[PDB]
Amino acid sequence: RDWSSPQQPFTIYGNTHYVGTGGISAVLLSSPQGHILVDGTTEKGAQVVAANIRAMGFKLSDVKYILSTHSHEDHAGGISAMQKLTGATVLAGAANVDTLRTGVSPKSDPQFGSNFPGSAKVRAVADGELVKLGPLAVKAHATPGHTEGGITWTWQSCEQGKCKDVVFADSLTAVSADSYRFSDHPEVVASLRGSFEAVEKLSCDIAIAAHPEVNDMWTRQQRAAKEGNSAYVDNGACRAIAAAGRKRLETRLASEK
Ligand code: NA
Ligand code: NA
Ligand SMILES: [Zn+2]
Ligand SMILES: [Zn+2]
Repeated sequence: RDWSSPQQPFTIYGNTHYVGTGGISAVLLSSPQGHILVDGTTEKGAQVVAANIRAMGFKLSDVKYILSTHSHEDHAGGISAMQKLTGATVLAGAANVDTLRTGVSPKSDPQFGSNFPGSAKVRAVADGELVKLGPLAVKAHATPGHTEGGITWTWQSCEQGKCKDVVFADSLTAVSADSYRFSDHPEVVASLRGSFEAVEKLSCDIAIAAHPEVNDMWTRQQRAAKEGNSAYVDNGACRAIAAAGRKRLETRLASEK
Protein backbone atom coordinates (compact mmCIF):
# COMPACT_ATOMS: atom_id res chain seq x y z
CA ARG A 1 0.00 0.00 0.00
CA ASP A 2 2.61 2.44 -1.29
CA TRP A 3 1.59 6.04 -2.13
CA SER A 4 1.58 5.26 -5.85
CA SER A 5 0.30 1.65 -5.87
CA PRO A 6 -2.57 0.45 -8.08
CA GLN A 7 -5.92 0.05 -6.30
CA GLN A 8 -9.16 -1.27 -7.85
CA PRO A 9 -11.66 1.63 -7.45
CA PHE A 10 -15.03 1.32 -5.70
CA THR A 11 -18.13 3.20 -4.65
CA ILE A 12 -18.01 4.50 -1.10
CA TYR A 13 -21.56 5.87 -0.96
CA GLY A 14 -24.10 6.83 -3.66
CA ASN A 15 -22.16 9.08 -6.07
CA THR A 16 -19.01 9.16 -3.86
CA HIS A 17 -16.34 6.89 -5.35
CA TYR A 18 -12.80 6.05 -4.25
CA VAL A 19 -10.42 6.43 -7.21
CA GLY A 20 -7.12 6.86 -5.30
CA THR A 21 -4.03 4.70 -4.89
CA GLY A 22 -3.44 1.97 -2.28
CA GLY A 23 -1.91 4.58 0.05
CA ILE A 24 -3.45 7.99 -0.85
CA SER A 25 -7.17 8.86 -1.10
CA ALA A 26 -8.65 10.41 -4.16
CA VAL A 27 -12.42 10.67 -4.51
CA LEU A 28 -14.62 11.12 -7.58
CA LEU A 29 -17.97 12.79 -6.86
CA SER A 30 -20.08 12.03 -9.91
CA SER A 31 -23.17 13.46 -11.59
CA PRO A 32 -24.81 13.26 -15.02
CA GLN A 33 -23.66 16.92 -15.30
CA GLY A 34 -19.98 16.23 -14.63
CA HIS A 35 -17.69 15.26 -11.79
CA ILE A 36 -15.53 16.65 -9.05
CA LEU A 37 -12.21 14.97 -8.25
CA VAL A 38 -10.68 15.41 -4.79
CA ASP A 39 -6.83 15.22 -4.80
CA GLY A 40 -4.42 13.74 -7.39
CA THR A 41 -2.19 11.48 -5.25
CA THR A 42 1.51 11.38 -6.34
CA GLU A 43 2.98 12.20 -9.72
CA LYS A 44 3.28 8.43 -10.37
CA GLY A 45 -0.20 7.95 -8.85
CA ALA A 46 -1.89 10.23 -11.39
CA GLN A 47 -1.81 7.28 -13.85
CA VAL A 48 -3.62 5.13 -11.29
CA VAL A 49 -6.25 7.87 -10.65
CA ALA A 50 -6.80 8.28 -14.41
CA ALA A 51 -7.12 4.51 -14.91
CA ASN A 52 -9.47 4.28 -11.90
CA ILE A 53 -11.90 7.02 -13.07
CA ARG A 54 -12.19 5.18 -16.40
CA ALA A 55 -12.59 1.76 -14.69
CA MET A 56 -15.54 3.22 -12.75
CA GLY A 57 -17.08 3.96 -16.16
CA PHE A 58 -16.53 7.73 -16.33
CA LYS A 59 -14.83 10.03 -18.87
CA LEU A 60 -11.86 12.20 -17.88
CA SER A 61 -13.17 15.20 -19.85
CA ASP A 62 -16.29 15.18 -17.56
CA VAL A 63 -14.17 16.10 -14.49
CA LYS A 64 -14.68 19.90 -14.24
CA TYR A 65 -13.07 20.53 -10.86
CA ILE A 66 -10.09 19.14 -8.95
CA LEU A 67 -10.14 19.96 -5.24
CA SER A 68 -6.94 19.95 -3.19
CA THR A 69 -6.85 19.19 0.54
CA HIS A 70 -3.22 20.25 1.03
CA SER A 71 -0.22 20.81 -1.18
CA HIS A 72 2.22 18.03 -0.29
CA GLU A 73 3.64 15.79 -3.00
CA ASP A 74 1.70 12.70 -1.96
CA HIS A 75 -1.77 14.35 -2.47
CA ALA A 76 -1.02 17.06 -4.98
CA GLY A 77 1.85 15.51 -6.93
CA GLY A 78 -0.58 14.04 -9.44
CA ILE A 79 -2.88 17.07 -9.78
CA SER A 80 -0.95 18.68 -12.70
CA ALA A 81 -1.29 15.53 -14.82
CA MET A 82 -4.95 15.14 -13.81
CA GLN A 83 -5.55 18.79 -14.67
CA LYS A 84 -4.03 18.19 -18.13
CA LEU A 85 -6.08 15.02 -18.72
CA THR A 86 -9.37 16.61 -17.64
CA GLY A 87 -9.11 20.34 -18.40
CA ALA A 88 -10.47 20.84 -14.87
CA THR A 89 -10.12 23.92 -12.70
CA VAL A 90 -8.09 23.29 -9.53
CA LEU A 91 -9.39 24.70 -6.26
CA ALA A 92 -7.34 25.15 -3.12
CA GLY A 93 -7.02 27.21 0.09
CA ALA A 94 -5.50 30.67 -0.58
CA ALA A 95 -2.21 29.82 1.13
CA ASN A 96 -1.46 26.63 -0.87
CA VAL A 97 -2.42 28.09 -4.26
CA ASP A 98 1.13 29.11 -5.16
CA THR A 99 2.61 25.79 -4.07
CA LEU A 100 0.18 24.12 -6.52
CA ARG A 101 1.00 26.52 -9.39
CA THR A 102 4.77 26.07 -8.95
CA GLY A 103 5.30 22.79 -7.07
CA VAL A 104 7.49 24.51 -4.47
CA SER A 105 6.34 24.82 -0.82
CA PRO A 106 6.57 28.04 1.27
CA LYS A 107 9.19 28.23 4.05
CA SER A 108 6.37 28.14 6.64
CA ASP A 109 5.33 24.61 5.49
CA PRO A 110 6.37 21.82 7.94
CA GLN A 111 7.48 19.71 4.92
CA PHE A 112 9.12 22.60 3.06
CA GLY A 113 12.32 21.49 1.30
CA SER A 114 9.99 17.79 -1.83
CA ASN A 115 8.84 19.52 -5.04
CA PHE A 116 6.49 18.26 -7.78
CA PRO A 117 4.98 19.40 -11.12
CA GLY A 118 3.12 22.72 -10.99
CA SER A 119 -0.46 22.82 -12.18
CA ALA A 120 -2.25 25.15 -14.58
CA LYS A 121 -5.70 26.64 -13.81
CA VAL A 122 -5.43 26.93 -10.02
CA ARG A 123 -7.57 29.37 -8.05
CA ALA A 124 -8.33 29.99 -4.37
CA VAL A 125 -11.53 29.11 -2.52
CA ALA A 126 -12.83 31.08 0.45
CA ASP A 127 -13.44 29.42 3.80
CA GLY A 128 -17.11 28.39 3.70
CA GLU A 129 -17.30 28.75 -0.10
CA LEU A 130 -19.73 26.40 -1.92
CA VAL A 131 -18.33 24.70 -5.01
CA LYS A 132 -21.16 23.98 -7.43
CA LEU A 133 -21.59 21.65 -10.40
CA GLY A 134 -25.16 20.71 -11.45
CA PRO A 135 -26.67 18.77 -8.53
CA LEU A 136 -23.27 18.83 -6.72
CA ALA A 137 -22.43 21.18 -3.86
CA VAL A 138 -19.14 20.84 -2.00
CA LYS A 139 -18.26 23.12 0.90
CA ALA A 140 -14.73 24.26 1.76
CA HIS A 141 -13.69 24.40 5.43
CA ALA A 142 -10.37 25.97 6.33
CA THR A 143 -8.39 23.38 8.33
CA PRO A 144 -4.84 24.82 8.48
CA GLY A 145 -1.83 23.64 10.48
CA HIS A 146 -0.47 20.61 8.63
CA THR A 147 -0.22 23.18 5.85
CA GLU A 148 -1.38 26.79 5.92
CA GLY A 149 -3.91 26.35 3.09
CA GLY A 150 -5.40 22.99 4.14
CA ILE A 151 -9.06 22.53 3.19
CA THR A 152 -11.43 19.85 4.43
CA TRP A 153 -14.28 19.31 1.94
CA THR A 154 -17.87 18.30 2.70
CA TRP A 155 -20.97 17.26 0.76
CA GLN A 156 -23.92 14.91 0.83
CA SER A 157 -24.39 11.70 -1.15
CA CYS A 158 -27.57 9.67 -1.29
CA GLU A 159 -27.88 5.95 -1.77
CA GLN A 160 -31.36 4.52 -2.39
CA GLY A 161 -32.95 7.61 -0.80
CA LYS A 162 -30.68 7.58 2.24
CA CYS A 163 -28.60 10.77 2.34
CA LYS A 164 -25.38 11.00 4.36
CA ASP A 165 -22.97 13.85 5.15
CA VAL A 166 -19.56 13.05 3.64
CA VAL A 167 -16.29 14.62 4.80
CA PHE A 168 -13.07 14.42 2.84
CA ALA A 169 -10.83 15.12 5.82
CA ASP A 170 -7.53 16.90 5.29
CA SER A 171 -4.58 15.80 7.49
CA LEU A 172 -4.43 17.16 11.01
CA THR A 173 -0.99 15.65 11.67
CA ALA A 174 1.91 17.37 13.43
CA VAL A 175 4.51 15.75 11.16
CA SER A 176 7.24 17.55 9.20
CA ALA A 177 10.78 17.39 7.86
CA ASP A 178 13.20 16.01 10.51
CA SER A 179 14.66 19.49 11.18
CA TYR A 180 11.31 21.30 11.46
CA ARG A 181 10.08 22.11 14.96
CA PHE A 182 6.46 22.76 15.87
CA SER A 183 7.83 24.22 19.14
CA ASP A 184 9.36 27.01 16.97
CA HIS A 185 6.05 27.73 15.17
CA PRO A 186 3.34 28.61 17.73
CA GLU A 187 0.97 29.97 15.09
CA VAL A 188 1.16 26.65 13.21
CA VAL A 189 0.42 24.91 16.52
CA ALA A 190 -2.52 27.32 17.17
CA SER A 191 -3.88 26.62 13.68
CA LEU A 192 -3.79 22.84 14.18
CA ARG A 193 -5.59 23.30 17.51
CA GLY A 194 -8.32 25.39 15.82
CA SER A 195 -8.63 22.68 13.18
CA PHE A 196 -9.18 19.79 15.62
CA GLU A 197 -12.05 21.84 17.06
CA ALA A 198 -13.43 22.65 13.60
CA VAL A 199 -13.29 19.01 12.43
CA GLU A 200 -14.85 17.41 15.51
CA LYS A 201 -17.78 19.82 15.04
CA LEU A 202 -18.46 18.74 11.44
CA SER A 203 -21.63 16.86 10.55
CA CYS A 204 -19.83 13.68 9.61
CA ASP A 205 -21.54 10.40 8.64
CA ILE A 206 -18.78 9.22 6.29
CA ALA A 207 -15.18 10.31 6.71
CA ILE A 208 -12.59 9.79 4.00
CA ALA A 209 -9.16 10.70 5.34
CA ALA A 210 -6.54 11.99 2.90
CA HIS A 211 -4.45 9.11 4.28
CA PRO A 212 -7.19 6.46 3.92
CA GLU A 213 -6.06 4.24 6.85
CA VAL A 214 -6.63 7.17 9.23
CA ASN A 215 -10.32 6.14 9.11
CA ASP A 216 -9.71 2.42 8.43
CA MET A 217 -10.60 2.61 4.73
CA TRP A 218 -9.28 -0.87 3.87
CA THR A 219 -11.05 -2.57 6.71
CA ARG A 220 -14.40 -0.83 6.01
CA GLN A 221 -14.14 -1.67 2.30
CA GLN A 222 -13.59 -5.38 2.96
CA ARG A 223 -16.67 -5.31 5.17
CA ALA A 224 -18.56 -3.47 2.41
CA ALA A 225 -18.79 -6.68 0.34
CA LYS A 226 -20.76 -8.26 3.17
CA GLU A 227 -22.88 -5.42 4.62
CA GLY A 228 -22.86 -2.93 1.74
CA ASN A 229 -21.91 0.74 1.91
CA SER A 230 -23.13 1.29 5.53
CA ALA A 231 -19.67 -0.09 6.43
CA TYR A 232 -18.17 3.33 5.59
CA VAL A 233 -20.76 5.05 7.77
CA ASP A 234 -19.57 6.02 11.25
CA ASN A 235 -20.52 9.42 12.64
CA GLY A 236 -17.80 9.40 15.31
CA ALA A 237 -15.15 9.28 12.56
CA CYS A 238 -14.34 13.02 12.38
CA ARG A 239 -14.20 13.21 16.19
CA ALA A 240 -11.70 10.26 16.17
CA ILE A 241 -9.47 11.85 13.50
CA ALA A 242 -9.38 15.10 15.52
CA ALA A 243 -8.60 13.27 18.79
CA ALA A 244 -5.75 11.38 17.12
CA GLY A 245 -4.40 14.70 15.78
CA ARG A 246 -4.60 16.22 19.26
CA LYS A 247 -2.81 13.31 20.97
CA ARG A 248 -0.23 13.23 18.17
CA LEU A 249 0.53 16.98 18.55
CA GLU A 250 1.02 16.69 22.33
CA THR A 251 3.42 13.78 21.68
CA ARG A 252 5.35 15.70 19.01
CA LEU A 253 5.77 18.84 21.16
CA ALA A 254 7.06 16.90 24.18
CA SER A 255 9.47 14.83 22.03
CA GLU A 256 10.89 18.08 20.53
CA LYS A 257 12.08 19.33 23.97
NA1 NA B 1 -5.64 0.88 -10.17
NA1 NA C 1 -6.38 23.26 -0.14
ZN1 LIG D 1 0.98 16.32 4.13
ZN1 LIG E 1 0.11 12.98 3.10
